[PDB]
Amino acid sequence: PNHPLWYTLCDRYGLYVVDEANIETHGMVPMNRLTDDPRWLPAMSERVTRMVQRDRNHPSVIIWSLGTESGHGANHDALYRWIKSVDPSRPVQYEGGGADTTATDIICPMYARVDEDQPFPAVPKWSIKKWLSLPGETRPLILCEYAHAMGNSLGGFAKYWQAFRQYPRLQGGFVWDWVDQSLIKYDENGNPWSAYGGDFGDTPNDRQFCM
Amino acid sequence: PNHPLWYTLCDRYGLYVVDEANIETHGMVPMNRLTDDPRWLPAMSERVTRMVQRDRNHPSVIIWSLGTESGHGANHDALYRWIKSVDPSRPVQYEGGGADTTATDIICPMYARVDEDQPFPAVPKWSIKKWLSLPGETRPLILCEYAHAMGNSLGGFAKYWQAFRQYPRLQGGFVWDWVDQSLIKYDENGNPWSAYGGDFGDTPNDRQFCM
Ligand code: NA
Ligand code: NA
Ligand code: NA
Ligand code: NA
Repeated sequence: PNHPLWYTLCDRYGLYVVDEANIETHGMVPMNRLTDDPRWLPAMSERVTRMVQRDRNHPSVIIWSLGTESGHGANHDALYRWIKSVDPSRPVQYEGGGADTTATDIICPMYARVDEDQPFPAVPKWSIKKWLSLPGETRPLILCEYAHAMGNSLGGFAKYWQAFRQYPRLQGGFVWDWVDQSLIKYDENGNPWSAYGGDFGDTPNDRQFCM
Repeated sequence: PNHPLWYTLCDRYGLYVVDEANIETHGMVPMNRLTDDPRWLPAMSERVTRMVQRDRNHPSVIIWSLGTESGHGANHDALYRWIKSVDPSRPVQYEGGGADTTATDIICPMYARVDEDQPFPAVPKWSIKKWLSLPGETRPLILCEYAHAMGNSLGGFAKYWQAFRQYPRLQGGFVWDWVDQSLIKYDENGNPWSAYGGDFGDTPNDRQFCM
């Protein structure tokens, strides 16, 4: 959840907002070790419920998210239903566990490609055009992350937009991401420069991957 | 419906057969002028019902067809239901009126392309990949006619098969068609040659379009 003024500004300027719970457990092995554990349900519930209670009157918020990169666990299913029960006005999405689980109203993959399948075990990223028509599938598809804009990037961006426009149920996506997470450091002359992972002595670090 | 031996040979050699009623009213304006007319329902019904009564014990027949190129009339809907009621063991398909009407269990377009839409008014031919995931659509897609093999042709044939293999609900199609409808004529020396429309003084005619 963002600084509260963010939603007021999106209300007034007009942007659609996905409001997302402060839950990510990417580094767990496997990713759902905590989110499938009922012992972590109370901590998770407060991150979801206290978000909804704060932001539910903002028109700009059109979709709730259960967080990111936390696999798919029983705690997600419980909290998905809680939101559906408490606020039927907004769809609930969540990408973990393969982007099309029982805890999401929207097929919301990250970096699924337009035409090319990436058939990973358990969590495949299907071609977005293919994903829509898998046997029994009827949901809209909106990528929660695509077109990773790291450095000299956005090659192939036009391919996404051609597909978005051609397929009714391909309803867009959210670029990753808006702003480089570089930080200003100063050299011996007091001149500013842009720093990334490791430039503060931080170790282990993931270098430029924050930009 | 074919010569009765055809089905016996398909049973024994092993080919899946679409058995099709002898109904085509292509030259009508509009195409459904007769098939929407209850006056033509008795004549159409006999073409459907007597086919089923004749061929329903052949294992090679896996799908019934209501005919071809006769638009979509109320008579098709009546006869679709008649088959569903009398023989539940076989799907019913019919292409007329846009390939995805209430008179067909299978989306069965003719010459719909792989990636390119042809948005004709009333009866568009969508890209087959796009067609599958149109809002609310759930049926399999099997082209009743595709890859028109006229003369030096079948360009782009590989494109269909890549898509057939990638998409579960794209379950193939029927090439148009098997054999040139050319006829034998003879020159002054008795040498045979291949003839097409117009070569018999037949007029109006559609020339080489029979091959
Ligand atoms: Na779209
Ligand atoms: Na990053
Ligand atoms: Na297929
Ligand atoms: Na022809």
